[PDB]
Amino acid sequence: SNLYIYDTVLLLANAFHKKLEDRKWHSMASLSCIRKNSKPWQGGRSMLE
Amino acid sequence: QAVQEACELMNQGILALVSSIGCTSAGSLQSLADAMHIPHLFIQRSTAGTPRSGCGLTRSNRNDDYTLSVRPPVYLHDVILRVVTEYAWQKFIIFYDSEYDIRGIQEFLDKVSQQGMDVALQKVENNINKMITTLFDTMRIEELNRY
Amino acid sequence: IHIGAIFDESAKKDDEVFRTAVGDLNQNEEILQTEKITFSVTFVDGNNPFQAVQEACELMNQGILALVSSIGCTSAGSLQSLADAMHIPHLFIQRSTAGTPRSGCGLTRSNRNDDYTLSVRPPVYLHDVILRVVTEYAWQKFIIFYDSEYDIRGIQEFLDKVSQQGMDVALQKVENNINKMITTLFDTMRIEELNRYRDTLRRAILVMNPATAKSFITEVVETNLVAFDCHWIIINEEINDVDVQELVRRSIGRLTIIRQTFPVPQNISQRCFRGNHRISSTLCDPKDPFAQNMEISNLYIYDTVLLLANAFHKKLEDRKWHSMASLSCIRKNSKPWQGGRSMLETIKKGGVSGLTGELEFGENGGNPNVHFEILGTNYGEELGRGVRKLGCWNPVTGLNGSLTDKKLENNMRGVVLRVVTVLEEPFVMVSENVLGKPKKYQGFSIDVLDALSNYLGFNYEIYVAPDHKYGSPQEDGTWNGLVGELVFKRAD
Repeated sequence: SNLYIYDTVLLLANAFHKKLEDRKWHSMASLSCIRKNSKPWQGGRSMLE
Repeated sequence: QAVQEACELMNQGILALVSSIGCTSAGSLQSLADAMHIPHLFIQRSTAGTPRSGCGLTRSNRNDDYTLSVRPPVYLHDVILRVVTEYAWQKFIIFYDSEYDIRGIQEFLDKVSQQGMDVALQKVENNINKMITTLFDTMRIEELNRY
Repeated sequence: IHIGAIFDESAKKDDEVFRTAVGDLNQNEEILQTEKITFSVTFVDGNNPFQAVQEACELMNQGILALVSSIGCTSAGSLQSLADAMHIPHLFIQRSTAGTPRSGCGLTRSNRNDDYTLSVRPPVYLHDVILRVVTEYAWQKFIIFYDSEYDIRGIQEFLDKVSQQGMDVALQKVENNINKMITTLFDTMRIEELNRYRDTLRRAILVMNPATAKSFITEVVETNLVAFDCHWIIINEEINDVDVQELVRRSIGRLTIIRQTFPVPQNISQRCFRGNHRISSTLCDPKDPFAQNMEISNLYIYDTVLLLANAFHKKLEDRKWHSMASLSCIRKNSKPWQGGRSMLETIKKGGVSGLTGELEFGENGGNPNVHFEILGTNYGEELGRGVRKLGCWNPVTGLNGSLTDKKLENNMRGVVLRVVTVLEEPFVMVSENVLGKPKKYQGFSIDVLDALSNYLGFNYEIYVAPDHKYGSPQEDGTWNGLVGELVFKRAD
């Protein structure tokens, strides 16, 4: 698990670098639960992809 | 609580969510990500180092899975099948610890079924001394030699 | 009074029966006379734990005395870990795909706190039924078939104890498309492997939902994998008499079926009433067309609403009654309500005779009153596809009855047989007489007759033939002596 953790952080760092290189960069989103703020977000599916 | 902490991390604001957690919470965090659409990088763990079986939980089939499974899917069933076939076995027993999630053996057993072997399965009780020494009072000599 | 209820969008029968139970209790003449039981309309995807928790939290915001759900294990465990924080009681009606056998959810829920979810259905005991059946049949080798929806962690302890018996097993998955599966296996198995498989199927156990059992048996028949040279077992909790009869219709060879049973009043007319309560006949009369099509979740739902109403009434009798609380979730101000813990205690230490019998909870909140019923085919010239009950199983004593009594024998015990005899030394001699009739006999034939009677238990009365001959008949075709007394069936 330590190895998969390390590679997860390395992958997230590479994905953020790729998003910068793609000029896709955006500020961090925020959301809340069991409240009328909970809504779908296409930027989340874009970040997933 | 795990879902509450994920919701609090989303309240702090995050690009993506990571976890290294048991399936019991991982499925709830997945069902959260199904609504919040935040990526959920999931690492599975197991108790006492028992072998790892994919969660296989009753998560929804209607919605896209925002989970990314960092650890790879199970291949152990075909590794066992390959070893058992190259050794050309015909009778065997599976012993597992008290924590192993046996459900991952299903496809192995399905492929041994096509070979027609004789199979057995048994939990190892951690009081192995009592478990085995009770056989002196609860097994015939025939049964103990079959064991 | 407000009861929280959550149902899967596809299990609407659960809601319709919940509303029927609520109606029966609102129309009860004595229970909670001052109150109306009410609910908020709710349906969810049972595989959405977070939505299920959000709807349960909206129910606790609008206010409820307890939460009822029929939902998937991941959602049930999420409502459970919600209740761990809210202390509102939860009752979980476990359901599974098409009725696949009910293994426990097996979630690792934290041991650090009391459990605020009650399991109305009993702990896992199926495995010891299978073990005790194999212990009756002494199967040195057999094969197990289980559907793609089952969770083998139940039968785990059956396989463990079979291993402690040192017996051999085989196992196979049954997929959601049995025709594609079996035809692929036929197309991929070698002829020797196919012989190994068709021989191995001669001793087998089926652990699957009834519709999948029917489909697998049908495909096995149409593919002609085996003949009537096989003997098979089925085990489940949910198997109605109609599915039992259809499995006897479709099965080939001898079949065994294992099913749940309830310690309900044996007299059918008494099953619809409980004290002064009257249950809707559609839900309690075993001859009602709908009652014969109830899913057992309907029974546990109705019993849950009856249990909750009786726990509320007990709380009123104890004068512990308190107003309905309102709460909120996933907020740093969130806190439990101790009145919810008191309600959980009053339900767990409460109980009713429901449609499923005497309902109560053990230390871990599991129903202790587990019971099962075991059936088998009884073929014969008189019946064809005959059926009988072989016994009952319980964890206190194991199997009650037997699987290996073969069949009902014409045991001659208590019959009296008139014996005609002829005297000849040492075969038969008379030894006492009273009032003109022979009273006692001796001789080797008397030893033979005692050697029979001392096991078959029949009594005999012996009389002497009229002219002692073993002779030829009269020219008219009549018979005499020792023969004629039998030809006309005068003696037995």
